[PDB]
Amino acid sequence: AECSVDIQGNDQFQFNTNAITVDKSCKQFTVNLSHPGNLPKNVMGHNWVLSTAADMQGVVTDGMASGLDKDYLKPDDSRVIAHTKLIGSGEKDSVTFDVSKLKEGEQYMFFCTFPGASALHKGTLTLK
Amino acid sequence: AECSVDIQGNDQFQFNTNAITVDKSCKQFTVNLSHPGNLPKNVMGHNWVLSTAADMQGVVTDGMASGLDKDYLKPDDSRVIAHTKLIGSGEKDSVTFDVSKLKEGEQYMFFCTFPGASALHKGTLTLK
Amino acid sequence: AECSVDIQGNDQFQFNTNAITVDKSCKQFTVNLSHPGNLPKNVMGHNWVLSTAADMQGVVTDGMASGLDKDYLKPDDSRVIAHTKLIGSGEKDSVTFDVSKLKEGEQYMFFCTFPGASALHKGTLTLK
Amino acid sequence: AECSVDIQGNDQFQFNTNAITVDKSCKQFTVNLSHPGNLPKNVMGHNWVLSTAADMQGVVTDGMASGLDKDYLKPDDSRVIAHTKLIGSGEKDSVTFDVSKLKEGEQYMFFCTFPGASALHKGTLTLK
Ligand SMILES: [Cu+2]
Ligand SMILES: [Cu+2]
Ligand SMILES: [Cu+2]
Ligand SMILES: [Cu+2]
Ligand SMILES: [Cu+2]
Ligand SMILES: [Cu+2]
Ligand SMILES: [Cu+2]
Ligand SMILES: [Cu+2]
Repeated sequence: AECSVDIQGNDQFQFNTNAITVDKSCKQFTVNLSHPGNLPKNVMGHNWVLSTAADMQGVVTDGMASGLDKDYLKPDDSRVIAHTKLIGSGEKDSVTFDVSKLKEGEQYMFFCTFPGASALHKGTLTLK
Repeated sequence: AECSVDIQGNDQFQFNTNAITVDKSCKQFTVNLSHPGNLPKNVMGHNWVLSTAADMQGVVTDGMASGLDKDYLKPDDSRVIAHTKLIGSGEKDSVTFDVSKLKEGEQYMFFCTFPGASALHKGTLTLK
Repeated sequence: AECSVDIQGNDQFQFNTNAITVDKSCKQFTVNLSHPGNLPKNVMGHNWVLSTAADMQGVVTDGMASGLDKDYLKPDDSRVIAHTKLIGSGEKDSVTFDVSKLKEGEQYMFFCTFPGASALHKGTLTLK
Repeated sequence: AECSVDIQGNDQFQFNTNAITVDKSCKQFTVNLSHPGNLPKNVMGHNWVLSTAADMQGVVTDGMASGLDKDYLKPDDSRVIAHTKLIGSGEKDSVTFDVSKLKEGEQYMFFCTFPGASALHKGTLTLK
């Protein structure tokens, strides 16, 4: 199977996908995030953050509060299964995590914690 | 004789059968439940749940209140003879139970405890 | 004095308050219920229902027994001073009632009659 | 508010959008569908069909079975809230429908019922 996915954040609080599938024969999974927009990190920051569907809103709430100096992530946040850093115009970043950190049947959400994203700057991640 | 049945729930709150017969020579019996629908488990979850006719309403009622994190079954409900887990679009689960649990000629109902089901989201099971 | 209040029900069995004040100089009082969550009313319904603290338990117990097709309220329940309809995600409802129906020294509770509430899906209303 | 949207179906079983919002003050709403592609209708037809999320699979399935002569829609399908006709390369079709057919608390999908298109040949439509 394939074990990585390419994801674009644009200038309008948007990923170019809202659903990721992780094949369970994969040992590791890799998310390749890039920012094809023109806006700096401070006005249009994007990160890819992975948590349980239950933990999502708590990670985002505390994240937005942490501010830009913390990459919009409450420090030591145990709920974050994996995450890229925050990136702005031009930049890119890749995160790799162990598929054994996941479970079949459990609901996971990927999302961005930069402030201003609607309740739509998110998507599902599924172990199949 | 056969001691298994394949059963499907889809996006219109429907099992694709209303009657199961279990041959008395069976020692175990297996139900293979699948969800060919498009809707995820939290808006159109399906399970397959077995009880006496008398106990059905109470199982369905208490399951309602238990919520999605309990798979819409009240914990430690002794009236549930056997059941699958709750599944959503594209998922599958199988349950196998001992036919010693079922008494000849008695009235057994199978049903789904996810909310929003019609009173007819049910069916009979019987030892033949 | 203000004579209205806005209240939100979310995807986790919760109002965004448990304390309503109705000033005695109000001729009418208005509750604006909105559902910012994402689940339909069949798995995450919210209503705002008002009775005496005395009547609460009986309105709730009978309402869940009345099922989704009755908005989880017993028909012709005289214990209900005022109520919204049951709403799900993306829905809103408003209810306005005469403040006269309220008398000083009486305790009033507002509550939701949907199954699932962790006995904290309630709150006080008092004539100040 | 504007009360129309322009949508293109290409030579790749692909719409050029996945989300449509209909302003609630719109009395009618128009979808202007065009096929800027090269492939003819019987190998790459496109339509725009609207239903509840729940009804979608049945509309797609029953329409598949109905064939090209019927525009890949089962005749007299009451689950179809509105639709264009099937169009091929160089064609265009517009459909105008009553917004009162929509309700604020419902999840609507739009999609194409021509065969071969993936589970991605779809989109959400929401009242706003
Ligand atoms: Cu592989
Ligand atoms: Cu972002
Ligand atoms: Cu046998
Ligand atoms: Cu079901
Ligand atoms: Cu006043
Ligand atoms: Cu509620
Ligand atoms: Cu207008
Ligand atoms: Cu198409």
